[PDB]
Amino acid sequence: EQPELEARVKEIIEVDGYQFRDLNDNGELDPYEDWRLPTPERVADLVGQMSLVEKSGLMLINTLNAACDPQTGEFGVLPAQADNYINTQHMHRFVFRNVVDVRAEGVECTGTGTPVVSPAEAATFTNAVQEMSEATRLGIPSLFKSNARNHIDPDARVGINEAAGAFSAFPKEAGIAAAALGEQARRTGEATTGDMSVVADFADVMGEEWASIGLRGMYGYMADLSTEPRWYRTHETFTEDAYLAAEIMETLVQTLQGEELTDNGLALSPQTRVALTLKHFPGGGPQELGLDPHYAFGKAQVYPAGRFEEHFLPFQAAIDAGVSSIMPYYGVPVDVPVVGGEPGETYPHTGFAFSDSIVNGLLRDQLGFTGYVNSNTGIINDRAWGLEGNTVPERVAAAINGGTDTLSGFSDVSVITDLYEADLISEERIDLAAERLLEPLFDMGLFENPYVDPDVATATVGADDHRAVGLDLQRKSLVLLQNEETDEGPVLPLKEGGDVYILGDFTEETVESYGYEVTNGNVAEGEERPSAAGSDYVLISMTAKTNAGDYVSDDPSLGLNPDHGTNPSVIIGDDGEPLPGLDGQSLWGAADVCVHKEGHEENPSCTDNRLRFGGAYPWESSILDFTGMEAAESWEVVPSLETIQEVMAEVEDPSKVILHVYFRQPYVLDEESGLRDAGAILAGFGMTDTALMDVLTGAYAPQGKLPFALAGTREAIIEQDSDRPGYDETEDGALYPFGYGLTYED
Ligand SMILES: [Zn+2]
Ligand SMILES: [Zn+2]
Ligand SMILES: [Zn+2]
Ligand SMILES: [Zn+2]
Ligand SMILES: [Zn+2]
Ligand SMILES: [Zn+2]
Ligand SMILES: [Zn+2]
Ligand SMILES: [Zn+2]
Ligand SMILES: [Zn+2]
Ligand SMILES: [Zn+2]
Ligand SMILES: [Zn+2]
Ligand SMILES: [Zn+2]
Ligand SMILES: [Zn+2]
Ligand SMILES: [Zn+2]
Repeated sequence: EQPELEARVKEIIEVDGYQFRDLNDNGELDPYEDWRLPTPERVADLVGQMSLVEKSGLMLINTLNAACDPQTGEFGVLPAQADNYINTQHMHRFVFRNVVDVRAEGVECTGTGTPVVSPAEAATFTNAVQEMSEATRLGIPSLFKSNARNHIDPDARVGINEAAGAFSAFPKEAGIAAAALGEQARRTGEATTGDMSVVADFADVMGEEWASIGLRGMYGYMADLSTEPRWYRTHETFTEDAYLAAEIMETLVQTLQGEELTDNGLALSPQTRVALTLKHFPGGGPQELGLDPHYAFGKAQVYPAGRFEEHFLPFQAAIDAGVSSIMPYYGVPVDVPVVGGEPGETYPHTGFAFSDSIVNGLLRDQLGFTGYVNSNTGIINDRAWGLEGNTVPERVAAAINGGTDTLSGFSDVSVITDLYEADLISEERIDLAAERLLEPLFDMGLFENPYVDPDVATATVGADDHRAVGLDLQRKSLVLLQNEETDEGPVLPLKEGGDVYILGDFTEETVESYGYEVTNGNVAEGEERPSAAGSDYVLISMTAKTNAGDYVSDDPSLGLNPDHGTNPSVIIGDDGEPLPGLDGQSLWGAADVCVHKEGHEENPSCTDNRLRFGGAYPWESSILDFTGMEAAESWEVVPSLETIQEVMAEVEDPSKVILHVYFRQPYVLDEESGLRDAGAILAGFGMTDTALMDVLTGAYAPQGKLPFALAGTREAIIEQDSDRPGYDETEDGALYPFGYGLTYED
């Protein structure tokens, strides 16, 4: 019965043979401090005791990184704006964005940048914040959220962490789904919804580790579906399939949040290791032409196969399991029938984050949701699609009244009060937000004990057993797409010994240690590449990435160059008039406010410039084939297809070539490229070379299955339905279907 308490500022008081934390220092025990009451009473006691500014401070969530003092050499101390946020803005929600790792030899505090922090330093920092948060008048604790931390960067495989001090490395989201499908297939012969014991294994490690540093919240995971392969965010999606996606969100929510649901229907208890903020509701996947609504040319989400409801299925599974919070997306649902509405009705052509239809209607009224909504970061001011002319206060008001409870990237309470004083937001609405936002903190036990032992984080983050679990999923995520049968047998597994030529991110000594003489075809562009003739095997680690850093919306060379074509997207506004740039006939940069200059500001800045969040030049977003990407402006194939093609010809039989492809997006192995001529082709999703060599040499056999289908032609890419998985409705069809994957047979 008696909860474990820890108080660092306020004092512990006894009542009825029990201890409680006197958070408001009034000397006696308030209901909101009485852990014996149900949470609805503790919230009501607390909301009533709260000033309006304090209640408004709960509607703010912004970055609060750990810092280092350049004068003590101590890492993981409070940053500068910490005092402000907690004591002045009364914030209690932050995003923690330091890399947690063991710092290199010789790394000092630069006073600038975001320092890498150790597990014990990170927890010392979050503890420091909780101690400050406890010094507040009422003493409300803080909650930290963060983006994913346990996934390998398939672009930085050399520095994958194989030691303690860093979060255990697992494959990317899709690789986890690849492992779950392959583990189901291995056990049953079916590859449909997956074997979620994999997902629970991963999520159980992520939970212990995140919790051990006092990071009890997540911006994620992503429930978006990779139904549109030209979307650049497919690298953070688990699958294209809504059903597998739904089973994964369920398991994630159960594992990370717990299976004990409150009366309010939320998986929130003191054993809740990480409360999820699932994103991006009601599904961010079906982007028209794959263009992302971070950008003015990409505001549109279209549903040609009428799958709006499938895309939010994973969200309903997570809601039903009790997901704590939801973040909407900022794309615009184009001509989408209202769920549960009367015939002919469609959702407003406004960004989801501003539609009461979507965040109050669909989310809370049609689906079960009973938690709080967290907005996206950096969208209110510059990306309130369908509200171009509105002022910034009008936009914040729209999102708030539309159902958003806390504002991401916001750290000035004045904003909320200014809108309340301007009568665009009721104090009733504020109180509602405050009740939704305090509920998890009570239920998670942060009002009794919000601290962590930093010595224990050291022993937890990247423990040997956690890393082993990570490495298990790494090996199970590898999908073997092609394995030629030669006269002497199948290309994989490799024979013992031999001369190996490597191209791409490969750790030579790791490959060498499996018993191979290795030649390294990786040379600085000045130096000369050794030839691959006479190699017994060729290992190529390839991917594709965008170099669109040069895009500018209003330059007639790029964004406004008629030679680049027109934006086919059409979004008819509220009024019956097309949105600027989105009439179907406009130049690509035409939708950027720096062009149409709509809004209460005369000289706005380009919102799309540099394409900083990712994605190709919009006129190049369908170039997903490797021959096309080689020749494109904003696409780079790594290593160059020129070099890979030179190499596959220096070698006698292209059957000795083994391609390890990171399909960051569903890239197309076009016939012209010649890659299909490789003897073996694998889709990798983030693994160490130990994991890769373990499979390639036959210590373990491949068993992953594709969590999304791959096309063989660019036409299939243009024709597929942005909201529909696979390529079966296209004239060329799939190269490999969803759920495909070979294994060895001896
Ligand atoms: Zn009593
Ligand atoms: Zn009290
Ligand atoms: Zn406060
Ligand atoms: Zn189920
Ligand atoms: Zn202010
Ligand atoms: Zn101790
Ligand atoms: Zn453990
Ligand atoms: Zn060597
Ligand atoms: Zn030799
Ligand atoms: Zn051009
Ligand atoms: Zn051959
Ligand atoms: Zn060829
Ligand atoms: Zn054709
Ligand atoms: Zn599709």
